[PDB]
Amino acid sequence: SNPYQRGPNPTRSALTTDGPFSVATYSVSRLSVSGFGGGVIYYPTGTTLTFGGIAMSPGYTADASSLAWLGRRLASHGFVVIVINTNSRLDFPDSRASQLSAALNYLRTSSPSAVRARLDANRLAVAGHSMGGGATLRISEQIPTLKAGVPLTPWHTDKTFNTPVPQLIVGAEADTVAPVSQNAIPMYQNLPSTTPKVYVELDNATHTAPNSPNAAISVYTISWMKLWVDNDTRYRQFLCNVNDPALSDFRSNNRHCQL
Repeated sequence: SNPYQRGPNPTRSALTTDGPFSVATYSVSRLSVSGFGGGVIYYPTGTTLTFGGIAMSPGYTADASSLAWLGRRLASHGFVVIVINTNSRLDFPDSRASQLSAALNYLRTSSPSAVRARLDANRLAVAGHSMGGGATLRISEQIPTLKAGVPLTPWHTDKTFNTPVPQLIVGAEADTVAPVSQNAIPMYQNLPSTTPKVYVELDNATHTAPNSPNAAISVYTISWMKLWVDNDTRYRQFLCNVNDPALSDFRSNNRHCQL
């Protein structure tokens, strides 16, 4: 009934580890692409199905490896994830959003044949960490056709983003690089009230929480991406009536919890 439904029925523990799909990677060379500095694509193997695309941006001075695990994680649960390298490690959120748009264009038009065989170009989303999360919000403004957006401990001088693209903002309670009361929380509060939006706050986490395998980040990112890129209602259960002990705060306009 749902053509985009992938994988078995999800349980929460199954979302804290790699999914049913085997993952292959492709190394997008820095000089083989214009508009961004290459990166790594993670895509399912041993399957003839098609999956939505995700473009991921690391943060200031960081590179794609800082999100490698995550680029793998979503991939094993049924996605084509391209975690980008930027032209400069000192690029700022708007440049990173431009490079994310470039990476999505590459994924749709110039990716290898094996990647292109697994990609549904009509279902795309974006994720990022810090200045990459701010870029996530900015591109959600620029490309309103995106299915979802997941900014992880986002950072941006601008706190207001007018986007209809559903956003799941992860903030780290103890973050001193991008404090939540200055970034994640104001960004959630300034998102349009019609846009479906979730704010999860990882209890006692610091700014580098998304740079290694994290149970809560994995669960909520997979849930958001499944709910919006795959229209997969089976994951609504993890995003509604939440009592997660790893979280120090959960906010939502609860527009995703309805039928």
